[PDB]
Amino acid sequence: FTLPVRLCKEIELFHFDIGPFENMWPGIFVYMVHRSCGTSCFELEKLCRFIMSVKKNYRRVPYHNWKHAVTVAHCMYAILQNNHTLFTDLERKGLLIACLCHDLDHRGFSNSYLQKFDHPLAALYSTSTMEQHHFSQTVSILQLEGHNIFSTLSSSEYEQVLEIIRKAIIATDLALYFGNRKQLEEMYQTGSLNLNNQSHRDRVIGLMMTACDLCSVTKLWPVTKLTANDIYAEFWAEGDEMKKLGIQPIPMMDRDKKDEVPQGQLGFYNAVAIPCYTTLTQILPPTEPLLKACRDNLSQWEKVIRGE
Amino acid sequence: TLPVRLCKEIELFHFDIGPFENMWPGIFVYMVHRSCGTSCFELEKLCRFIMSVKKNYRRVPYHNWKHAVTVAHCMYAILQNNHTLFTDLERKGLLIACLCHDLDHRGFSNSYLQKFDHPLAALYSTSTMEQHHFSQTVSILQLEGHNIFSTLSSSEYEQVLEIIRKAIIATDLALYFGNRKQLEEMYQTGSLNLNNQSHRDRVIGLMMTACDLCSVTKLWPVTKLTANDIYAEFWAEGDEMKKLGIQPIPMMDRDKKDEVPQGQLGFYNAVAIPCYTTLTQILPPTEPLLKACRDNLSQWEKVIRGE
Ligand SMILES: O=C(c1ccc(Oc2nccnc2N2CCOCC2)cc1)c1nc2ccccc2[nH]1
Ligand SMILES: O=C(c1ccc(Oc2nccnc2N2CCOCC2)cc1)c1nc2ccccc2[nH]1
Ligand SMILES: [Zn+2]
Ligand SMILES: [Zn+2]
Ligand SMILES: [Zn+2]
Ligand SMILES: [Zn+2]
Repeated sequence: FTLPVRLCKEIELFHFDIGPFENMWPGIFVYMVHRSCGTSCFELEKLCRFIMSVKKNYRRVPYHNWKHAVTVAHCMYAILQNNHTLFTDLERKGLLIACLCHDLDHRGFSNSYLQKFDHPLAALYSTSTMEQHHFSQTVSILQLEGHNIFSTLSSSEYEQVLEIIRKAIIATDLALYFGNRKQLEEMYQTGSLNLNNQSHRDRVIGLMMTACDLCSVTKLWPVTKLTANDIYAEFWAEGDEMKKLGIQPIPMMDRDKKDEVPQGQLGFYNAVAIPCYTTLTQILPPTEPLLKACRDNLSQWEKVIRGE
Repeated sequence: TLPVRLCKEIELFHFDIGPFENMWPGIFVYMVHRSCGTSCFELEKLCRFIMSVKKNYRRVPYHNWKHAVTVAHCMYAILQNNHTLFTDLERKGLLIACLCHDLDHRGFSNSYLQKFDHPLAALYSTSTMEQHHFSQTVSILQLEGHNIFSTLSSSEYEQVLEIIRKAIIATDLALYFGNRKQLEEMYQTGSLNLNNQSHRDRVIGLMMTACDLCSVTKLWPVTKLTANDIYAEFWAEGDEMKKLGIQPIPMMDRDKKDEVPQGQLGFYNAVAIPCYTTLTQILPPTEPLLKACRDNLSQWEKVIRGE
């Protein structure tokens, strides 16, 4: 498993696409962990066994699948490589893993639908339902024989990296991003923001997770547009299921409103995506290429609205 | 509050603090209050400290009170554009360190002192003047009503005094070469880590070098005029070498003043550009220091040709 010449070069770029060849993705992840963390961070036999078991617990859904897991992990890699001196030894181990596992066992449905349907996970986890489950799955996979990639850490170190991972996976709940960014934006403008404060640090990691999870909007236009087809294929399926409960779904998830997709994306870029990468770039300036691509894609969506 | 123009231009890296000596203390207080906050030091006590520091700098061409306040401003600019990295203690201590870092400088290098057989060279065998600078800082803090860190706990007071000590010692330019080479390797391999204390000390050591040489990052007129003051000290030291029967290096020899352009060219190539290059790699927001340094190198090339 040696990475080809075009891949070694272009994996350093934020807008890299991991390609259609599924069996190279495990190798691509190991390359990223070895460059970001080091070759002696993990026992290689355990890591691959952990990687393949994680792959097995992702589902064949249009968007929230194995490819998305690795794509999110890669965005994080690109953030780590360009802000590398900021992160602790534990963060260098736990963040890439958190990103790989952050949508483990996704059904293809929102937290909202799980509540409406009354799914068992909704009763077990009231807030951030899928996210608490994703972490639960991550812990459950670590406890399989030979899957403890953190076995050489002390007890203290093990509990700390699992907390990092937990908070990071929970932060991928988009309902928490709005409040979190507001705080960060306020902390940055008043100059109170400080990475040596653990709570402030958690918030910045939480924003990084959001930025990685939304990174499809920071790719080149063709990747962004084609990835959009997979996102809506899931939402339209959820809206179909909402109608089967006798509930009118929001326009976002109604396939009968395909025509309004460009306007819906433009609304999302202005209200969510642009603010996320704007604030991230203020806190971490080397992440600007993400913001730059998001603005280029914003311009393309309004180019589609005008009909050109 | 400062006048409107200073408020705006003090945030710029290439800011010059001006000829008005009695505005410099107020410039420093302003910088301290924006980096750290308005409730870090007791103002009356801080002003008393500053004027005692002022009184213990000497009337020499370059290593004077103006140098001290100018170095502190570069550190202020660095801290303001990398505000999230450093703690409250580190911001407090680094500005103060910068202000105190050349305390009681005579206008002579360590090598002259050890070759003259000066008492300080017997006391401090390595980084002679630098160990003296810190020693002077401690003496000023020990005076009645001068301990600006009196609100701190003992634990915190010791931490900031170590920050100040290490930072001042790093301004020994003989330590810079080793420090930069180590940071370059750690940056390339990816092992560089600011949460590692020893690594963090080195980055601060490089920041101190960068602030200390910041005359090369100003606009050309400032950079060129400041060079007259630097060479005035060096030539005076070169005269003292000749007094001892020792032929000084061309750097300190006033007979070879027409080689200055080439001497400066070689300094930028070998010390200054590599310093700010490495600093920009580790802290990208300090990039304007590099650009400006590159621009002044162009000017020195332009002087050598005659253009
Ligand atoms: O805001 C919309 C919206 C917001 C976010 C969406 O998901 C994502 N889009 C781009 C990138 N990433 C997205 N997510 C990925 C999966 O997790 C949630 C965010 C889709 C539509 C939206 N509103 C609409 C109204 C009518 C028709 C279509 C509409 N679309
Ligand atoms: O390299 C020189 C050199 C290097 C550094 C110098 O001092 C500084 N110049 C610019 C900015 N900062 C300087 N220092 C400030 C004080 O501490 C030492 C560095 C001067 C000449 C140098 N070599 C020369 C040979 C002949 C004639 C003149 C020569 N000059
Ligand atoms: Zn998710
Ligand atoms: Zn996700
Ligand atoms: Zn000095
Ligand atoms: Zn100095």
